[PDB]
Amino acid sequence: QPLRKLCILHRNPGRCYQKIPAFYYNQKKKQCEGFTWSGCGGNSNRFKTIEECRRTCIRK
Repeated sequence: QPLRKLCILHRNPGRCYQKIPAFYYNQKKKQCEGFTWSGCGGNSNRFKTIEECRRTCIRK
């Protein structure tokens, strides 16, 4: 399901020690900016590669 609301919640790292740096869709720009994930908190919008982010958040 391309362009899902899960990509609209911005980065969701949570309060849990800092551990999985990745990317999130920057709805200021138009692409996946980088962010730092934590460990056990927040929704999702966790995208490893920028393409992979735009495939689901910006459409394939």
